[PDB]
Amino acid sequence: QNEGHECQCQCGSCKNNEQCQKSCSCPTGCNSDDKCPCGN
Ligand SMILES: [Cu+]
Ligand SMILES: [Cu+]
Ligand SMILES: [Cu+]
Ligand SMILES: [Cu+]
Ligand SMILES: [Cu+]
Ligand SMILES: [Cu+]
Ligand SMILES: [Cu+]
Repeated sequence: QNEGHECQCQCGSCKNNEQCQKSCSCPTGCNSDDKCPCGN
């Protein structure tokens, strides 16, 4: 909850909401735009 990694996500909810680019809860398999369990 208070730790993340690096959301270089270019998804549709990552490219718009950059408020999670420092705490996105996704594994190293978030390369698709329909498998992103991020903040949104
Ligand atoms: Cu991310
Ligand atoms: Cu994403
Ligand atoms: Cu993110
Ligand atoms: Cu994420
Ligand atoms: Cu992603
Ligand atoms: Cu994600
Ligand atoms: Cu993300």
